[PDB]
Amino acid sequence: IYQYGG
Amino acid sequence: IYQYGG
Amino acid sequence: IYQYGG
Amino acid sequence: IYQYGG
Amino acid sequence: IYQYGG
Amino acid sequence: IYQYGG
Amino acid sequence: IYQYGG
Amino acid sequence: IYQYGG
Amino acid sequence: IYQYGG
Amino acid sequence: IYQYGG
Amino acid sequence: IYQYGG
Amino acid sequence: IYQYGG
Amino acid sequence: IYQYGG
Amino acid sequence: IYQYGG
Amino acid sequence: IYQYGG
Amino acid sequence: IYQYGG
Amino acid sequence: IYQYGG
Amino acid sequence: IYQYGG
Repeated sequence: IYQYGG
Repeated sequence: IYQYGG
Repeated sequence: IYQYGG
Repeated sequence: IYQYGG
Repeated sequence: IYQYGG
Repeated sequence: IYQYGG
Repeated sequence: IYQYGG
Repeated sequence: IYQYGG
Repeated sequence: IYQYGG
Repeated sequence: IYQYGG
Repeated sequence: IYQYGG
Repeated sequence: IYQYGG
Repeated sequence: IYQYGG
Repeated sequence: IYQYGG
Repeated sequence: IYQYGG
Repeated sequence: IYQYGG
Repeated sequence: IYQYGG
Repeated sequence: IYQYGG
């Protein structure tokens, strides 16, 4: 699981 | 799962 | 699952 | 599953 | 499944 | 399934 | 299934 | 199935 | 799990 | 220009 | 320009 | 320019 | 420019 | 420029 | 510039 | 510039 | 500049 | 500059 926000 | 937002 | 938003 | 929005 | 919107 | 919108 | 709209 | 609209 | 915000 | 092959 | 191969 | 291969 | 391979 | 390979 | 490989 | 490999 | 490898 | 390896 890889999550990137911004 | 790969999630990218922005 | 690959998700890209922006 | 590949999803791209933007 | 490949989905592209934009 | 391949879907392209835009 | 291939769908293209736009 | 191939569908193209636009 | 990898999460990046900012 | 729209090109589809396959 | 839209190109789809495969 | 939109290119999809595969 | 949008390129997708695979 | 958006590039996705894999 | 957005590049994803893998 | 956003680069992801792996 | 954002770089992720692995 | 953000770099992540591993």
